[PDB]
Amino acid sequence: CYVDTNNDGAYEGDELSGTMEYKLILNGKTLKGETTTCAVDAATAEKVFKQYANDNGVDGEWTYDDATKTFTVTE
Repeated sequence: CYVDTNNDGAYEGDELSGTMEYKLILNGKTLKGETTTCAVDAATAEKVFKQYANDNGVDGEWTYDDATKTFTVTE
């Protein structure tokens, strides 16, 4: 997965360094949904995932499977 830093939906240069796609799943009683995000490093995506769950205001059991680079939040 590639990520562009120009927002031109086109990969060219460092944008072709190699990114990582992750599936962010939020399981909440009041907030339930799913999504996906790509980042250069799981570190960046992590902060994105943590920011996402926080944006939902849902917190509980956080579980991630590197087998599919997917995170699920159980409230």
